[PDB]
Amino acid sequence: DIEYNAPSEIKYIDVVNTYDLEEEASKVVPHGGFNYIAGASGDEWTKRANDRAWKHKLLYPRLAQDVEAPDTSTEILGHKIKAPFIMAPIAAHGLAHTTKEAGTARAVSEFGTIMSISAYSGATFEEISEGLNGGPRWFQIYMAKDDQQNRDILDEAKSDGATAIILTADSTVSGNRDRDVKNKFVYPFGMPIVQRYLRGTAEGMSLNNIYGASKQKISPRDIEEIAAHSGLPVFVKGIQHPEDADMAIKAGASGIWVSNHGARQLYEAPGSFDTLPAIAERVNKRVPIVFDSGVRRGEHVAKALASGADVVALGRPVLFGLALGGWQGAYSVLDYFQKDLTRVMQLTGSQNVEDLKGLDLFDNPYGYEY
Amino acid sequence: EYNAPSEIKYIDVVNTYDLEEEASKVVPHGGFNYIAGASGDEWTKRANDRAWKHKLLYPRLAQDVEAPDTSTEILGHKIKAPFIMAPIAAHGLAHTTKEAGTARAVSEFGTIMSISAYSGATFEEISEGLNGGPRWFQIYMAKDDQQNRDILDEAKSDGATAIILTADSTVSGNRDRDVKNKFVYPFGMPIVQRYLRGTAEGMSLNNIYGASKQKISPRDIEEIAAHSGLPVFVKGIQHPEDADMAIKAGASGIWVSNHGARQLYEAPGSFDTLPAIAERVNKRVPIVFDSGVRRGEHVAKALASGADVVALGRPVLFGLALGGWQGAYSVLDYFQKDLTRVMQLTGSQNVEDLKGLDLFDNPYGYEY
Amino acid sequence: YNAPSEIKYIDVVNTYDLEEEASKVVPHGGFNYIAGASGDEWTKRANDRAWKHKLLYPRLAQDVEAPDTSTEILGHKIKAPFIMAPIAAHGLAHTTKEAGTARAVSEFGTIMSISAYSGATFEEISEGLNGGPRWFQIYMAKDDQQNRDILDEAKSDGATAIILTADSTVSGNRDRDVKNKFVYPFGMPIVQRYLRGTAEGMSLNNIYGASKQKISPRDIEEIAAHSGLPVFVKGIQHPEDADMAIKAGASGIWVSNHGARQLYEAPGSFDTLPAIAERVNKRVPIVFDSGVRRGEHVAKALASGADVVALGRPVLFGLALGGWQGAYSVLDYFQKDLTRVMQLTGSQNVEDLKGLDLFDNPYGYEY
Amino acid sequence: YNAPSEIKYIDVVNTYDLEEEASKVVPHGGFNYIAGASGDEWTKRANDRAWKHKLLYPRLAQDVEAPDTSTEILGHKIKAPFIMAPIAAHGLAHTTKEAGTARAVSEFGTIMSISAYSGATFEEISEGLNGGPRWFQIYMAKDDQQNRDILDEAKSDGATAIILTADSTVSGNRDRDVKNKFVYPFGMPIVNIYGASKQKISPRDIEEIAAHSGLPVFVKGIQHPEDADMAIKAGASGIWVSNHGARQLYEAPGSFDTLPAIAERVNKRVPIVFDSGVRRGEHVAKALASGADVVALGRPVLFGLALGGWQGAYSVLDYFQKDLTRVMQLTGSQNVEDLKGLDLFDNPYGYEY
Ligand SMILES: Cc1cc2nc3c(=O)[nH]c(=O)nc-3n(C[C@H](O)[C@H](O)[C@H](O)COP(=O)(O)O)c2cc1C
Ligand SMILES: Cc1cc2nc3c(=O)[nH]c(=O)nc-3n(C[C@H](O)[C@H](O)[C@H](O)COP(=O)(O)O)c2cc1C
Ligand SMILES: Cc1cc2nc3c(=O)[nH]c(=O)nc-3n(C[C@H](O)[C@H](O)[C@H](O)COP(=O)(O)O)c2cc1C
Ligand SMILES: Cc1cc2nc3c(=O)[nH]c(=O)nc-3n(C[C@H](O)[C@H](O)[C@H](O)COP(=O)(O)O)c2cc1C
Ligand SMILES: [Zn+2]
Repeated sequence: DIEYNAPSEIKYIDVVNTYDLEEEASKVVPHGGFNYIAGASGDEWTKRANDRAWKHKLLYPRLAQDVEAPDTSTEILGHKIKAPFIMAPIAAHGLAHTTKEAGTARAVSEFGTIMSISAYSGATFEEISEGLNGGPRWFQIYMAKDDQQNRDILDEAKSDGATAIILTADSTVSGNRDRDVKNKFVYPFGMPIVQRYLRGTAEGMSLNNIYGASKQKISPRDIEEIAAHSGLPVFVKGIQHPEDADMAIKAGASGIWVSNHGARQLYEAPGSFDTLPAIAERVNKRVPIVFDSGVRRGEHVAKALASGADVVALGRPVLFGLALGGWQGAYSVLDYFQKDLTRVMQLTGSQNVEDLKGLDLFDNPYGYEY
Repeated sequence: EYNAPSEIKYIDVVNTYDLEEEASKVVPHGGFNYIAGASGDEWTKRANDRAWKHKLLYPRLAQDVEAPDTSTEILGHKIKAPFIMAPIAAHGLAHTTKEAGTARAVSEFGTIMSISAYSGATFEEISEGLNGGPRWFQIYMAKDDQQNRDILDEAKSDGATAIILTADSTVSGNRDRDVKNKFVYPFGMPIVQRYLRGTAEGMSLNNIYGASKQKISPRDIEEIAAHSGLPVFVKGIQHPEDADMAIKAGASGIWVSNHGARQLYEAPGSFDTLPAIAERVNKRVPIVFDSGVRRGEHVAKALASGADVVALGRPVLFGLALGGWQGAYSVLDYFQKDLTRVMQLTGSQNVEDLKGLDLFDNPYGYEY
Repeated sequence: YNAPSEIKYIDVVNTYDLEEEASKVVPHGGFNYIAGASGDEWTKRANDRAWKHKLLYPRLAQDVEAPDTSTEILGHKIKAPFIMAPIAAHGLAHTTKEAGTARAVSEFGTIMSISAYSGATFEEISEGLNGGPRWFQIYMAKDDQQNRDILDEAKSDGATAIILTADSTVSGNRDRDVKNKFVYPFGMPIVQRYLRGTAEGMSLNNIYGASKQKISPRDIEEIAAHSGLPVFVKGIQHPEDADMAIKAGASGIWVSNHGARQLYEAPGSFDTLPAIAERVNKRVPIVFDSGVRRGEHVAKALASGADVVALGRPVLFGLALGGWQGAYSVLDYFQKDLTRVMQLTGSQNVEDLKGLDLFDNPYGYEY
Repeated sequence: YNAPSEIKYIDVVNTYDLEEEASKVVPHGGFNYIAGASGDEWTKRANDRAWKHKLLYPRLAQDVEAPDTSTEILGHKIKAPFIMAPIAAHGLAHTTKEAGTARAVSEFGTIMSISAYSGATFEEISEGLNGGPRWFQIYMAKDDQQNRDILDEAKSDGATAIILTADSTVSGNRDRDVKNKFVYPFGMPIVNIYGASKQKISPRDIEEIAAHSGLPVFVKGIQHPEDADMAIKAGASGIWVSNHGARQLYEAPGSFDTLPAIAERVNKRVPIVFDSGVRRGEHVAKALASGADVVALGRPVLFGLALGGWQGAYSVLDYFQKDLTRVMQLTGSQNVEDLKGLDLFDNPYGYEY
């Protein structure tokens, strides 16, 4: 019986930059829930590495490129989207706002991109569907120890309009998240979307014990099985080593999702962006690549595409915007990324999004302190 | 309502970095942060500064050097040191004597004044500060072809001997200080009023840049050259292929610059880009370098890395804020003296000596 | 000297926080004796930042569940790839002294390393051990007969390997201790003997000064010959000293810079490990120490050529905080911390850890 | 000018602490003239962080006991491989000025470098030196007669070598001195101050002093290997690697980073002195392993002199010898020659690691 008082205000916000939104959202979100969202593993040195990796590869300004009115629109697996970013799957939007995942979904569908719905969302998929208003959605799952539980949840996703499946596999056990331990934080909501399918070790499960209850012993046959049952495109999420990309494709994955889980999993690992080129090279344009874990600016969207990604996923900045203004606050953030990217396209000489994929990047061996 | 400083006096310059905080005391908040500020969290502005520690000067002994000669020459103009004034908008934000005051200091010193299209002063006000001194005109292009012809023709009539095409501001950088301060201009821009719906007064740079031409292409470099019949510099080059592009479209000079980190964010420090560009230029045309020059050591490093002159921006505008034409003059004199000390200590008798200096590579970076 | 005496299990969210916590319970002189290092402690900071030079890869669909941290060094089967480092005078941290540490170590299921400069007798220690494995760390006497006596008493006590620490012929420049004028507040039974009196009221400079300075390879061969025990050479940072130690009949290489308490303006210990491993060529086992604070550091060490790592400061901050139970909590933490890292990197057993790809970070700490 | 006057032994745990200690006792302008450097002092910091680029290895079972720090330079037998750097106006630090430093150096047992610009006469310095060995540092004057006048004067005082400091034909940009409007509170008996000296120093000037003084000549301020090669060919008998304690050219390398390239070029043709940022025994070791034969000490000796006069400067020289002895034991060096053969660990990460 835990009291949780999330903000409920709905409103547009001014976004000068997304970094300032973290301090701003701290003032309106309960301490434990805010720090669950903002924190990462150990020292949080790898979360800083996710941010600072963007300074390793620098953009060139380009002059007399015959560019005017850049077009940020793109296409992924047949989905026409307004900008080359989507919403990453996160199950804890209820910590940021009372409208939970329905608030984000509405912002994302109004904006005109893809909403990734974690199966373990605190919002009911009737609250969420109203938010989406017909909009494209993907479903994120953990592998469960029970095969029937897996079939049922996959069926549930398809029945809920899902057009791809995201299997997050970098999470077989939890990362060592010092804020959450120190704050003795307990996630207060349930999982309405999948509660009726929970079997065995997943019985009575929440986000509090989800890592241990789910499947540790994931292998490539799991990727194949999931793909076979659903028949929807499968993204394998959490990839940081290029060998795992080879494996995922050989296993029948329809996309590669480069991520370190916002640095909330393995500690003393590289910043996610540093891992991307090796992965893109191994993929060799075989399947679409989504990249996340550290995206905060339009320069970062540009850098990632230039480095081999097709689209990027946004996380924390959108949740901070949702805390600050509900669906409209989240929308303000997506609007921000869109306008930010179109300036960067103009100044780097990119007419459209495919042009971004071919930018020259300046190598900065000096790193952050320069 | 905009209360710019108006005192004219020489200033003591120990270094140029100190002038920033000094100007912040006398310049109104809005205008001051417009001058001082850069894009994003200003990391590339800091990279502009720190890029200077990446290549270090060697002191050289028994070099047979005395009373170094800082004088040089670029496109026919004999100048007293290898720097010119950078084209900078709206000097009225720093001092009431505006562009006419900077023009006076630059001309008394004996280098070239660059005139920004976004000047708050008319060609005639600037020209009476210059008193016959050399000037280049920096154009922010209108969309309309005849307006460009008219702006170029006024510039040339007034006595401009080069044109500078600034092509790195087709849209504005993300300059957070200005967004947060809600910065608008307190006065108009005579040279470009013709394509602004309004004067410029009460307008944002976003919308003034938005009024200028976005779809610049190599044709614009060819056409400006052919119309004006003057050397054309292409300004804002950070990528070597743009330098080759420019020269091939008919440019007579390359101006390496990142707009003092006021444009594209998360891009390199301007000085780190210089050798690759100078390599591609391969001595076909002269190179101006700018963005982060603060010391004589910086002038020397810039020349040793392939530049022919550097342009000075923020320090001279801080000088103007603090002392009008005499203040700006104080800054120019500082640079000349600072370079003079560096030339003696590095074993360089003239500017040409500076272009051949060895540099120590520093792979450690700023923290060493 | 009022060392704490409370015995309780500890929560370890991370080992770094233990240092500040132990600060409030351990007397000033002794705390800083434990915490401090040479010079301005730059090399101690190097020990810690070296871990960011090589970074771990998360791995997926690895077919891994319940990872197994157990391994075997020499004869001994141990529950995780780490051991207790030899550390003097545990009485500075807790009244239960070395007996407290010995209990936590044997209950956990690893090897206790006994310092020659302990404040507890072989008898006090054997009692906390309850038949648990032990290695004896010698700081040599100048007198040969005394070295034989010491070695005999240790082997008689149950030691199954000898560790010759050779990186302390002379004390390091430990500014904290100089400024605090630190002297031991109790005696050292084992080396008494060659101290011309007691170790009580003596400084470490002079206790080290009493020990042998002219250690040569002959000492390694003589220790081994007399012992009939596996001999470790501790304090190696240069690959040439590993050739040397093996040539002289060493059965193990212990890679260490003494927790940065000795040669100042030297590298972080982790950065020296690969060249040493390269040179040793698995001829003898490698113990690595100096800066281990996380399970990630255990996995990186092993992945870089170590066979086990030795834990020091954190166990002693644990002991200060909770006696044998606090110390146990630290050991339990490292084991649980490594099991997590093993799951996330896709390692089923300790041998997999040794085969991990690492990611090169040329940028260093600030990235 | 109120300089400190107390004489006393100091205990030094490190030389770094002396700067803040001396600052409480030395007049503000004089103190900042000593402690300060060119520009925002980034190259002073580089002089200090340079030592972190090459790291010492501990070595074990090296059969070493009681290391010997004594060595020999140009026939001079000294108690440790360091000497006193020539420094102006010791009277800024202490009322006993250059005599006090002289006595500390003499009694410890090494070579005193006498600056042309000292506030003490040769006779005052000779009194402190008490027979102890001395070298004379010259800023060349424009007038040839004036140069050989001071050279003969140095010789007759018993100078056994000449230091040609050539890295200072004009002053560095010392912001502390300009901002403090610092002026010397006394004169220079022996000889705006930099401008009166020779600016147009050429190789000839080296070959002239070499050939005419009858003394061995060090050329001081070298940071580029080509100036070492020039100086040897011009008749120099020693190369002195220095950036003048970062008081001259700004935005130049840390002195220690320049050493290996110069030593490789000199190629043991003549002795090498090294200075600019030596603060620990670890530093003396590293400089010797990087190709120096001796190092010269500057600011830490002056802070010692400020804190306890001749005896305070002695405590600093005593510290360095004790520091090096510890380093020698731990690196496996029985003697100074061994130090020169030490391997160094390359640290590409620099200071922040
Ligand atoms: C509070 C929080 C909760 C998360 N929960 C999940 C989740 O339930 N499922 C999933 O696949 N990823 C989860 N992620 C990882 C995100 O999908 C994504 O990789 C991450 O937010 C990107 O990092 P960034 O937000 O700092 O840019 C979570 C991330 C955060 C910050
Ligand atoms: C206040 C200010 C206004 C500027 N206005 C213009 C302009 O109107 N036209 C132009 O070509 N560059 C403009 N610039 C860029 C400068 O020409 C030059 O590239 C830059 O000042 C050099 O960087 P620095 O001053 O930091 O050394 C401006 C720079 C500043 C600081
Ligand atoms: C308080 C303390 C005492 C030490 N005493 C000894 C000792 O008696 N014998 C020895 O071989 N090493 C001694 N060491 C060094 C350790 O064996 C080991 O190399 C070091 O603690 C590992 O560094 P870390 O604790 O920072 O990880 C001592 C270390 C500490 C912290
Ligand atoms: C206060 C002061 C005055 C100096 N005066 C001279 C001088 O007169 N002649 C000279 O050759 N070098 C002079 N030097 C430089 C020293 O010879 C030497 O290169 C420097 O002190 C070494 O750097 P460090 O003391 O920081 O280690 C001076 C240095 C200092 C600190
Ligand atoms: Zn002659």
